[PDB]
Amino acid sequence: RMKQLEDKVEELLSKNYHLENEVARLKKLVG
Amino acid sequence: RMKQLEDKVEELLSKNYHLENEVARLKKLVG
Repeated sequence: RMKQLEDKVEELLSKNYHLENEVARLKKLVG
Repeated sequence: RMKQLEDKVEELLSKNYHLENEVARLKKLVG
């Protein structure tokens, strides 16, 4: 169902943005 | 539509794993 799939997309995007935030913070640590 | 949404989840999923790996590599290295 469409709804469940839409939601899964929204959720994955949201986890992805969280992980990209971490990478940038860790990047800042590196240099 | 259904099949494009499935594909997007698959794509986000793949991306998420790559970011996790990346986050794991940078942490090790950094802290």
